[PDB]
Amino acid sequence: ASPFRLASAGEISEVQGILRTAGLLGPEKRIAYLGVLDPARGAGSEAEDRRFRVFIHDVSGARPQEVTVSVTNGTVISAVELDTAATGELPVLEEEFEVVEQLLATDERWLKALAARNLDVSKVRVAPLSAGVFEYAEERGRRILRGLAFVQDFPEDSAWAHPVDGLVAYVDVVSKEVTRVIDTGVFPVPAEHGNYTDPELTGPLRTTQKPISITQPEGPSFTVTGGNHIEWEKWSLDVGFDVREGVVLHNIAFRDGDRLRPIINRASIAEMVVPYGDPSPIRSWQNYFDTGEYLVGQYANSLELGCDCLGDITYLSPVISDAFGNPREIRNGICMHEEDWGILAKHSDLWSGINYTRRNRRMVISFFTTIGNYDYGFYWYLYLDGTIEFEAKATGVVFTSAFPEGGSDNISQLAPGLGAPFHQHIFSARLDMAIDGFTNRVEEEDVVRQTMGPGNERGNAFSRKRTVLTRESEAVREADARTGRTWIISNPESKNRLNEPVGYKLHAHNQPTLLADPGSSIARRAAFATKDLWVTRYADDERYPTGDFVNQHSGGAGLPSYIAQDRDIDGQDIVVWHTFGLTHFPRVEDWPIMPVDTVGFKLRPEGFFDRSPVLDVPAN
Amino acid sequence: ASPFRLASAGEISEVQGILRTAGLLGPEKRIAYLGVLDPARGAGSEAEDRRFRVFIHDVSGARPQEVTVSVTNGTVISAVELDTAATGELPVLEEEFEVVEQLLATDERWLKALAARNLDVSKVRVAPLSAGVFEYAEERGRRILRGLAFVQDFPEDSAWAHPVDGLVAYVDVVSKEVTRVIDTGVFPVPAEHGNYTDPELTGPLRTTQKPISITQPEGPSFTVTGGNHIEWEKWSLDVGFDVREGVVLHNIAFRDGDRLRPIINRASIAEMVVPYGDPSPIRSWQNYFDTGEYLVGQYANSLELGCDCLGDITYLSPVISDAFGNPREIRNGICMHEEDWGILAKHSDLWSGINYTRRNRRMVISFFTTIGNYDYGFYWYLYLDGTIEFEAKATGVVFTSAFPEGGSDNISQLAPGLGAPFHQHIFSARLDMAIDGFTNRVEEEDVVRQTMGPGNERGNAFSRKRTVLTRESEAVREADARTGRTWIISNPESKNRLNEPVGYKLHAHNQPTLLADPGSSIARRAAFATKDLWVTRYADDERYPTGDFVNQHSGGAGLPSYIAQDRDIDGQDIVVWHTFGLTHFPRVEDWPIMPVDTVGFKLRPEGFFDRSPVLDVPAN
Ligand SMILES: [Cu+2]
Ligand SMILES: [Cu+2]
Ligand code: NA
Ligand code: NA
Ligand SMILES: [Xe]
Ligand SMILES: [Xe]
Ligand SMILES: [Xe]
Ligand SMILES: [Xe]
Ligand SMILES: [Xe]
Ligand SMILES: [Xe]
Ligand SMILES: [Xe]
Ligand SMILES: [Xe]
Ligand SMILES: [Xe]
Ligand SMILES: [Xe]
Ligand SMILES: [Xe]
Ligand SMILES: [Xe]
Ligand SMILES: [Xe]
Ligand SMILES: [Xe]
Repeated sequence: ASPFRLASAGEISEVQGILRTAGLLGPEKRIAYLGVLDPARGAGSEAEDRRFRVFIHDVSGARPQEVTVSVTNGTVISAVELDTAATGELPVLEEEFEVVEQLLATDERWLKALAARNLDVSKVRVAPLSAGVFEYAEERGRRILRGLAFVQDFPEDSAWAHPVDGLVAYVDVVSKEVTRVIDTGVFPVPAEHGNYTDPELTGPLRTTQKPISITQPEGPSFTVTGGNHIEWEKWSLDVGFDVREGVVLHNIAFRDGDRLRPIINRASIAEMVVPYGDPSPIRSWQNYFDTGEYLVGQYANSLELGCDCLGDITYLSPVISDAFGNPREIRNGICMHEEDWGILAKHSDLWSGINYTRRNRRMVISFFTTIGNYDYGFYWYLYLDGTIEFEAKATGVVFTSAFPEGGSDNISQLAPGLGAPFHQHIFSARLDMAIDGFTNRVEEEDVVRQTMGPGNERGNAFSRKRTVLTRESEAVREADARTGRTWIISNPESKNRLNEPVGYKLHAHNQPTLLADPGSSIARRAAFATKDLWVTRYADDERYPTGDFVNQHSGGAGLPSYIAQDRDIDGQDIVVWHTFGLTHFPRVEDWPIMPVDTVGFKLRPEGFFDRSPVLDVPAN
Repeated sequence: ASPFRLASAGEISEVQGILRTAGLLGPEKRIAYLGVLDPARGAGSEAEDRRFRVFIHDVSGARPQEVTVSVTNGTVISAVELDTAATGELPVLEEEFEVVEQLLATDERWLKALAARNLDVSKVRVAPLSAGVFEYAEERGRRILRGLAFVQDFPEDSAWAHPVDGLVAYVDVVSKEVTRVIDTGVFPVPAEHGNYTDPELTGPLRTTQKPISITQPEGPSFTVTGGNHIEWEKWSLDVGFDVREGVVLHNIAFRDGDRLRPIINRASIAEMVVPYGDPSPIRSWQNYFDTGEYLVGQYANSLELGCDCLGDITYLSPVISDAFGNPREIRNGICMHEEDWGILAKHSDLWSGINYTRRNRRMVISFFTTIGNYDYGFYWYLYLDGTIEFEAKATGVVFTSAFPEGGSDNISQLAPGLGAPFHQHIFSARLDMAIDGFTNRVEEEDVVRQTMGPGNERGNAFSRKRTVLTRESEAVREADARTGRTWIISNPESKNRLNEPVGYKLHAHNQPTLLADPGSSIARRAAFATKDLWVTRYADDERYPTGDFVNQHSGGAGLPSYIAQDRDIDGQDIVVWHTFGLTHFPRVEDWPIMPVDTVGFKLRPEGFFDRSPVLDVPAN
């Protein structure tokens, strides 16, 4: 009954049937994206209309379509032909991944390059990589992937150990033609294997780890109703899943006494980009928008119990469309569990004689995805004390190259002859705020140092200042760790018992933002990544910081275009877009498989409550 | 047999006996500090000499002494009379805490102040607070505490809810005289109670939290031998305890194949300061050096199982001296346990067909202390992957004041009429480094942006730079979060298999440092707190960033004096001192008892190992 419920297999089959009936899904058509649309603002009192958005590709070369379907009513709402040279190519199809290697295997230029390096074509894997937009005019309006080669010595070998540097190829995956093969010269293909399950490399496995058993004999403290509505320790929300964004949180609210108080209307990772910092022409075009180009949700892992998620786990198994419109379940794709989180509050008071200790917990909602060599975990946390946090966990196998004789300013050495190009992993969290409702504003808060003098004779005073961001033109902000800069989202019409507007404070990690030159292609396509915080006025069609079609799409869409409207954001329905990322100079310890590294952000209540919200937590 | 073993009750009793026999511990003498000294550099092949350092106070007004005793040989090594006006007062004695209230209760000025506010003297608690060094010339050479008043309505009432603003008193705790009583005017004493165990305030306790059971059916994976030597998942160290610093880690090393490789020789929190930012004369002198003035180890809590430390816990019960030299055990004062830490490494490879997941764990060594209203947890973590981390957890009850009519730039409102002055909690971690041995150096590493142009035509390149800190004069460094600044400690004579010096990288949180005006008393006494990183050449007498005697001691000692020596630190025995802290603008959610907030730092291996050190971790 909830309009925020997960898409069911039946709904996807029905979208398929509606499209077929309407003449929009014949044998040459493929679904490159399909997702449920969120309900419009208002229309809660109105009857429900489940609508799905679909991007339809055509393998015969005809123009793709953007389509909206009402599965409730069995109708096509809208259908429009896309001009991809203008608005962008559709996301990469899973079926196109294999096409790069297959086509290159019978290309005379590719074969000549491999023969020069004494490499057997049957052993050469080709990573199918997004192309971006550079100086190649013939690529405009065409679906291109670029291929980098890695040798696989045998079926179970890790090809990443054996990059073939000095070689790159470009392929049109629709017309099935190799457009270009660039060979800048032979590099030695690194010879050491990177097989992290081979006993020769691991040595004898440790026998020293005794078991840790985490159980809940009475079950978990959270409830799941309507498939995806969670209630836990005063929190409530709906766990959505989208093939592009992955896990999406809807209607995050907190029950304070009798009142259900909204905090965040929608929380998602709306984009992530991995720009590479190696100026070699073999990789200088390399920027993976895993969300926008590849769709991270579609590659979500099935998570095994006791391995990926430990404890008393409740799973969701979201359904997505395959390329033909048939439903496909991602079995155990979302993990949900609560875990202990150390001490919540503690005081031993001399005067009263009262000793007091309470323990903390957090609700965890997560998924893990695999994009080629990369594996990312996306974790949302809700804490007893009102804190909301996101954490990304990056692991997998690092993307490799040759390590140049005489070293490199842009590549790390991992093993003899084996390099790892420098890169970043940068995320954009889109937080459609609803602090006590939709009438919100954002202030930038800095610490203020004070000069010793009149009114401050001992030179000890310090303070802070808040600046309201009143319009979108002044709401593109950078970090300032030195001055403890944070951003507070408040509701100017909702006051706490001390007559102060209720609010939440966003605490960033203040990691470096996009490092590329501001005149680069990537600085334009990932403009969002150049600044730490953006605030926009809510609009239903402003979904991603990079726009709807990122693949082979220049600047022109996304956040810079949204804020040009210069809309009022002082006590309005607003959206915060926070950029945060890891800058990775790979270390030898990252090879042959990388230990997890993390980045994230959190929001803490700031006069939202009238006192601590965890006074009613019981002892022990 | 280990020279790093915890002090035993017998050793402390023996120090007492040696001092007594030597004529240094008569009836008027009190021990203000006692701790074991670490073994000297070298002397490992030599027979052991357990030496203790003692600060002896005299209640009759005679000059205190600094004494070194050999408990092994039953001798006094050295004994010197201290001139406290020059070198500093001894740490506050626990017995002096109560003296402030007791003396004030019969003082006519104090009684007049309380009568003006209609407060019953029997209900007025006085916080005994360190005095610092300000403009009062008669305090020089005298042991002074300052008192701030809080009303306790009944025995179990939280006095912190009822601050008596506009009033402060100064007391000589040796001569037992009230030197000054300052009354700047009456403020309303806030009336609401802050009793967080009163059902009227908590409401009905939650019944929604189902149990979480964490057990280890085969016991823990770590071993404890010789009382305090820990071995866990290739790590080894000795867990010390000092009454000043609290838990100290010695000989942190990692067993890589057959070789035990040192990483850190000694790790401690060598100081912590809590400066207040309220310019009111009632509190503008307020700066608590909890480590240096109060001795945090001495107030370590006894930690209850299932409440303070959850899981399979192994406790240490460190012994300290009381004021007369008798041993006193802090029962269950140190917690040791291992815990699961999510995914360690994960990759699902298309080409090889191999799916791989490993789980992480960390060893946790912790204690919790209480200083008046404040409670701090100190946590050290060792991870499977070689990462070392420290985390401080701050909780307790916030220090309160009146909230001024018409607001304040330096105080937050918590409840009607109730204020919380702005302040910081700033820590100094002293890391006596031993990366593969004692020959170490530090480099500052910054990200380097590159300009689009020749050699970087697409404007994607980025790099980094390292600057060796060669001498102490150039080793006082600040954070730069924007450029991803870190510091690498390496051994220039120990190379990994890729011919690069082995190293560890320190990752700071880049929180603001000391905010006080540089000309203030606190900026001089806590000079260490004004900069993020210091590197010194190791010396046995350079123990604390504030020197040996912090109480009522001006600038002149500590880190600024150490680095003036301008010693070679490029491939030498060096010590890193990292400043890190929380800047606290109290929120309503902090009242009436504050949810934990955290700050810390970590160090990660940086080409220390020849490949990932966790390839031998078993599945599941
Ligand atoms: Cu990376
Ligand atoms: Cu604080
Ligand atoms: Na909003
Ligand atoms: Na050292
Ligand atoms: Xe079109
Ligand atoms: Xe929840
Ligand atoms: Xe879907
Ligand atoms: Xe579909
Ligand atoms: Xe791949
Ligand atoms: Xe969550
Ligand atoms: Xe990450
Ligand atoms: Xe003296
Ligand atoms: Xe350990
Ligand atoms: Xe001790
Ligand atoms: Xe003693
Ligand atoms: Xe106290
Ligand atoms: Xe530890
Ligand atoms: Xe803290």
